Amino acid sequence: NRGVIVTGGGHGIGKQICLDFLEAGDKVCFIDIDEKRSADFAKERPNLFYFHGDVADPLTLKKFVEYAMEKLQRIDVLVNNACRGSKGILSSLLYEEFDYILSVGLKAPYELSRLCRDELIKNKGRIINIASTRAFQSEPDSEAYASAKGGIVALTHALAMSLGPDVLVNCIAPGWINVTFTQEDCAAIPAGKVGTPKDISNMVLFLCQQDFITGETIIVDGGMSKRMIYHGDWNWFYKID
Amino acid sequence: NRGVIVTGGGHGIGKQICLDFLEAGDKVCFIDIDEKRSADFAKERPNLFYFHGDVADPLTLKKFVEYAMEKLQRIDVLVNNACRGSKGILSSLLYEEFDYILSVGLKAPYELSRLCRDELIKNKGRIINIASTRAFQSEPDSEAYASAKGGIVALTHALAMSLGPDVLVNCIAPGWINVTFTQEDCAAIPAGKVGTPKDISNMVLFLCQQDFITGETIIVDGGMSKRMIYHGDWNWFYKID
Amino acid sequence: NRGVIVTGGGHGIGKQICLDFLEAGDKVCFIDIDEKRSADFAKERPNLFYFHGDVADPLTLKKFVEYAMEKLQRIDVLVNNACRGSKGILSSLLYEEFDYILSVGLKAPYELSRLCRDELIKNKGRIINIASTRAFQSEPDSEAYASAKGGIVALTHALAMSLGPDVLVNCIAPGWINVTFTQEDCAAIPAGKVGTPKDISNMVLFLCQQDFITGETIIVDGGMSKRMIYHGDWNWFYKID
Amino acid sequence: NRGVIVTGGGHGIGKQICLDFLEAGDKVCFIDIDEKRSADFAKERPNLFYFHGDVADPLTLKKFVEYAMEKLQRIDVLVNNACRGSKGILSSLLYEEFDYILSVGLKAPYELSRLCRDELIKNKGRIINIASTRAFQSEPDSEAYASAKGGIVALTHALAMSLGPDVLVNCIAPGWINVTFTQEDCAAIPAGKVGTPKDISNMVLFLCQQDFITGETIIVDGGMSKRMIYHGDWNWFYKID
Ligand SMILES: NC(=O)c1ccc[n+]([C@@H]2O[C@H](COP(=O)([O-])OP(=O)(O)OC[C@H]3O[C@@H](n4cnc5c(N)ncnc54)[C@H](O)[C@@H]3O)[C@@H](O)[C@H]2O)c1
Ligand SMILES: NC(=O)c1ccc[n+]([C@@H]2O[C@H](COP(=O)([O-])OP(=O)(O)OC[C@H]3O[C@@H](n4cnc5c(N)ncnc54)[C@H](O)[C@@H]3O)[C@@H](O)[C@H]2O)c1
Ligand SMILES: NC(=O)c1ccc[n+]([C@@H]2O[C@H](COP(=O)([O-])OP(=O)(O)OC[C@H]3O[C@@H](n4cnc5c(N)ncnc54)[C@H](O)[C@@H]3O)[C@@H](O)[C@H]2O)c1
Ligand SMILES: NC(=O)c1ccc[n+]([C@@H]2O[C@H](COP(=O)([O-])OP(=O)(O)OC[C@H]3O[C@@H](n4cnc5c(N)ncnc54)[C@H](O)[C@@H]3O)[C@@H](O)[C@H]2O)c1
Ligand code: NA
Ligand code: NA
Ligand code: NA
Ligand code: NA
Repeated sequence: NRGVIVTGGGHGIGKQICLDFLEAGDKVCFIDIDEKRSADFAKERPNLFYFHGDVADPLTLKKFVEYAMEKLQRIDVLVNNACRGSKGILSSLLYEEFDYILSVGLKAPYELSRLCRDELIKNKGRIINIASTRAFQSEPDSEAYASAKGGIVALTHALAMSLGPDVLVNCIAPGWINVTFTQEDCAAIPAGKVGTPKDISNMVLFLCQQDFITGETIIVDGGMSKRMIYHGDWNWFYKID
Repeated sequence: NRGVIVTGGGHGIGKQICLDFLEAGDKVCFIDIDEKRSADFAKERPNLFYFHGDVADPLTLKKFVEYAMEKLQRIDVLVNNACRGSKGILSSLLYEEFDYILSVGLKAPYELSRLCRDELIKNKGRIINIASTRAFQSEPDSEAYASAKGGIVALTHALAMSLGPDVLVNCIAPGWINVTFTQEDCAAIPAGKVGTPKDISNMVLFLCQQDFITGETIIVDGGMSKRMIYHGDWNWFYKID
Repeated sequence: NRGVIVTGGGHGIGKQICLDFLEAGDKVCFIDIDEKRSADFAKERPNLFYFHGDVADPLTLKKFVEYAMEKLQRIDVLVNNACRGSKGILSSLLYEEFDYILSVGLKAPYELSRLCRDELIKNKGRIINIASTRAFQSEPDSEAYASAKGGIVALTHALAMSLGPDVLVNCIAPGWINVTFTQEDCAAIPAGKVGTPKDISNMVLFLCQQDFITGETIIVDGGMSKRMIYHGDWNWFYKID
Repeated sequence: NRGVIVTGGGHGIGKQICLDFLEAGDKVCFIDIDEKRSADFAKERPNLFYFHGDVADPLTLKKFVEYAMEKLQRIDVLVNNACRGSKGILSSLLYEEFDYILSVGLKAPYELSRLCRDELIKNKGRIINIASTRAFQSEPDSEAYASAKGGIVALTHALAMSLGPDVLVNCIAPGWINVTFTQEDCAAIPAGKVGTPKDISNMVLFLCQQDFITGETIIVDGGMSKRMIYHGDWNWFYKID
């Protein structure tokens, strides 16, 4: 049926997204840097193809898409999911390392969209970007991650406006998703549980099926970002170390 | 097997929401001010119950919930959908009429949530509020509608933080939904079509089934609000009369 | 040389706003429900006029504007500041009391803007609404306050789009402003202090002097709403009781 | 008094910011790629120092800050203003060119903040980032610009959270600022005029003086982004070419 490409499909959120599309009857090709885990994931699942590589490398991206077109023969959906968090200004994270985070989290989604532009337009496809609530609020020392995620939230509406009406483009901003808890861990989140990869993949598949939502970023974080918190009020306390 | 209550269920978005829950196998009780249309809607649909009334009147809201509990015996989902458009400051909309808009669009959602509080908590239920993209951008002379819609967007995260983790509460902000077009009408929307009630009801039922989204407002407007528009650029033109 | 009207001008933020305009050389007329405090405030300040009344009552609003036009002879600036905190769904806040909060925080700003419409247009004036960060995030049991504040944020862009280019209309959303602290109280706020009325009045007078900002809401909360908080991380802890 | 560094200070917004700080009695060092214009700007203004260079180059950034410390002897304010727009996915903008835009608009602000971190903390300074309303809405073919601007909006709250309470960090998102008009050009903007560099520099200096605003992005666009626009309504028309 559909040809689907996923970045970072070897584990966590990306893995569950791959499974969901497989279950929906589609063929899936994913890129990931973790060779062993990804190869196991693809083993004995004929409709799941793995490409070993780093999305930070533009040359690797083109080879990936070429490989995907060979295995899928069509691209209907691009899921931009790859990313690894890091530190920031308090750690004095170096320029080159800040850059690498942008390469993985921001340049890759653009370049993949660019490589797949004509195919997605022809197939009237979908692009789904995975961001984070870190695009909107910050903990200290999160500069690189925030920059990449802020960037991808904006890239989402840019792509939506460039590629509409043929391609619809949306973004999901997850909160705490368990990809590996005390009663405080769970109670502190308004929805009262820690998120799961399925919470994200459900929204991915749903968004891909709609045709009147584009350019939007949807927050899936159990309500954490909506919780107003002041020290000493409603169960929350700041502790000076 | 859910008991579902919907406001403004006699037509348009509310009507489609009612049908979707019915199709899902739930029982639905809806209130609406348009009696003839609403009675026809309910006729020969045993699991669909109609209550005639104006949600602006608090007494009617209490009687409505009492009726619903009698017909449904349980309330699992509350959908706040009822609202009517209005004018504003340029029409010099009277105080009492501004108030009326607030009664329908803001007070009712709160009062219904309050009346159903214990029932929803007990049943681990859901609340879905229908707002509008008019909460975030305005045309001239829209003060009443904007105030009610802005209010309901905030009421959503307020209710979410009060009732979590037992009840999850979300909001959908529709753009242009045809509840009744030129080539320009459709082309001007990035998604390239005018919206339909099904676009909204799909999101309503999806949100009710999730358990890691709460307090959020999701924009469903074909990308219209994400489109940057300046006169003379990219096909848009301002015309002085 | 401006005629300025302020609601809730007898204390706290409103009071400081009044003083700032007086210092700027303007004449100020303010309404407030606290008579003794407000009379003292006005005493022996010839350019400061006090009108006793509850902004919840539409008749009082009209009489208030009439008084102001008699004392000021012209209205250049309207500052909607009056509001009182409340409870919500967990306290089962009654319908009539929820309504009252809306009367003070949402209906009054609209009605005052409506009463002053022609005067403000003629004078190329300004409207400044005081909201709260509670428009965007919630603590439990805050439904009434959230609804009014969310409403006023939207009312702001509605009024801006109706009255532009003649009248510019903006909103300030304060965080914690001391209108009356532990080491933790101050350290928990990223800016490292509790806010003061002057922090708000500075922005009020600044916004009135600009001519390229309209419809916006500016957050003045020492960065509190931008702080991502998860239990156990970066000095924050959730405590179950 | 204060030591101020500005990127892109040779023309437009950056130039006006430099002038404003000079007028305030501070010493200003600015980097710019346009040598002739920048040298003229600095000519015979003893407190204004020009450094020729491209902010895209990390080595140039370090030399710039070293030069600035030599001329100013202290850094109290960092204004991240440099940026040049480009195209995007419809032009199939190449990876390397997308990257360059990120280097100028996103990497530079981070690296400069990083280089000046200790100095700004010691001096309890300020960082002001210049973004754009393009961070929040898009015209077609704007991917690179959107990505950089979205990134810098998020970088702003990240820096604010990392460096508070010692350094406050804010962002201004300009709309149409004339740095070089028909009656439609002006009437189409709700505030009824095109923006000027002074509209931005006023906000820069104001923000630098506040101490209870941090992590915030302020929109200065004459209300354009708040205007709801649908084809055929309220003077706006989409034309299919
Ligand atoms: N997990 C969370 O709490 C959370 C929160 C917010 C956002 N996110 C976002 O979710 C997405 C997936 O993250 P996750 O939580 O599943 O992380 P994860 O580590 O569990 O999985 C990410 C996958 O991507 C792969 N990967 C990383 N860098 C790569 C590269 N350069 N080239 C190719 N493959 C690479 C990894 O091998 C891994 O399999 C990311 O974009 C992340 O920013 C996650
Ligand atoms: N249609 C759109 O383009 C659009 C856009 C944004 C938001 N919305 C929102 O969608 C919701 C549904 O509106 P719609 O577009 O379907 O309108 P609609 O006219 O098609 O239906 C609204 C229904 O509510 C009923 N109703 C109105 N006022 C009532 C009251 N006071 N008490 C009881 N019933 C009442 C009407 O009789 C009608 O059956 C509203 O909340 C509206 O604000 C719609
Ligand atoms: N103080 C904060 O931390 C904070 C935070 C967010 C928003 N705000 C907003 O700031 C504004 C001012 O509040 P404040 O903090 O200065 O409170 P405050 O108690 O210090 O002063 C409010 C003033 O308004 C008057 N008032 C209240 N209700 C009135 C009514 N119905 N009619 C006429 N006058 C009335 C009171 O007598 C008082 O003088 C309010 O709109 C409030 O919502 C304050
Ligand atoms: N002008 C607008 O309508 C508008 C709208 C939104 C955002 N902005 C933002 O305002 C800021 C300033 O833009 P402007 O409108 O003044 O543009 P401008 O072209 O008038 O001036 C930008 C200055 O930066 C310099 N510059 C560009 N690239 C550089 C580099 N790589 N290294 C060193 N110097 C460099 C240029 O020589 C120029 O003097 C930018 O960040 C831009 O994104 C402007
Ligand atoms: Na396989
Ligand atoms: Na029936
Ligand atoms: Na007096
Ligand atoms: Na000089």
